[PDB]
Amino acid sequence: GNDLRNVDWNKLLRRAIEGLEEPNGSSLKNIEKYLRSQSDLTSTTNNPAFQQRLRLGAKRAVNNGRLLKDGPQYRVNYGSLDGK
Repeated sequence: GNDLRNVDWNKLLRRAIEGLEEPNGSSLKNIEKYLRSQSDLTSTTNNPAFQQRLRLGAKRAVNNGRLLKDGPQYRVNYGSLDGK
């Protein structure tokens, strides 16, 4: 992709959450699978740092309250994107 910028992992991560719609949220593996399937952003998905960026971003996202840790699945949390 001609666009070389760091997307808000939360956007792709959370967006992937709604995409799967997996009951009671979805796991990181399933979430990454959906994003990886995507074709428009294939640039990011194909980007090796795709899984790393999502894995690292997801970790912080939870620490910020962006996502919800519910077992092997994670649900989107609007309470506060920034966190706290």
